[PDB]
Amino acid sequence: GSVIDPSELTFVQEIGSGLVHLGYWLNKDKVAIKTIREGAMSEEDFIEEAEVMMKLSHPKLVQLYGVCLEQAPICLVFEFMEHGCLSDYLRTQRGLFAAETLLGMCLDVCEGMAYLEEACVIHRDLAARNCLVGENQVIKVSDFGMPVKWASPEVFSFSRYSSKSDVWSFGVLMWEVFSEGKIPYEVVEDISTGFRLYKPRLASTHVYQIMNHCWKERPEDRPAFSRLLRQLAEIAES
Ligand SMILES: CCC(O)(CC)c1ccc2cc(-c3[nH]nc4cc(C(F)F)sc34)[nH]c2c1
Repeated sequence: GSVIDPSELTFVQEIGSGLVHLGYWLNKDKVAIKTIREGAMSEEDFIEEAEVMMKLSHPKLVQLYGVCLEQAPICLVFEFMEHGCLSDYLRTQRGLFAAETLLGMCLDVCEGMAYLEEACVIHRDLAARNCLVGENQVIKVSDFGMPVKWASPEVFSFSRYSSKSDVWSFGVLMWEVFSEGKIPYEVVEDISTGFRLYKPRLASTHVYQIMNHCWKERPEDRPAFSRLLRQLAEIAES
């Protein structure tokens, strides 16, 4: 449920393009209001996505205040994340990141993903653009209630979605983080021969090794998010 009346929302500024607006709920809480795009996706699927997210509680997954149903265009009322999407934040702050901070960002995403994996929730669109940056550079996974660059071989050829296909996307997300927001890469068939993604300068041999483990051809050969989490934590300690 969590239905919010339109009169309770104050629209301040468009911050993303459906559209994302910086706003206020009850003239108190700073919120990110996501208004539906009239063309893409139905009103019903947009609300169902929010209903799924409101029942998934983890410190590394974005939270919602509620939904605005009354009039078109309908909107989702999210908590406001101070530094916006991860993809943009990595590019704007490029050259100012230490390798330890970039690994910490990957650990944050992996934590949220391990929770979703255990809850049997498949993201389907895991990328740096679908992750948010809050205070103290904390990363939260967004749009988890629902390309080829982030798609695994079984996804771009047979549409076989699983937590192991999300693991492949996480490997590409890891590349985006360590390359500081670089755009990855008929991208399918290029990956079929053996073309991965070049090793980023800030990523160590041990970090790139984990990325390759996410990029195994067979989904059963890729490690689960629960295993990846402890593998990433081992590198940070040593
Ligand atoms: C980069 C900082 C800023 O330019 C400040 C206005 C910015 C830009 C875009 C966003 C998007 C958010 C945001 N917070 N929470 C959500 C949820 C979103 C999704 F679920 F629609 S986008 C978003 N904060 C921002 C902050």
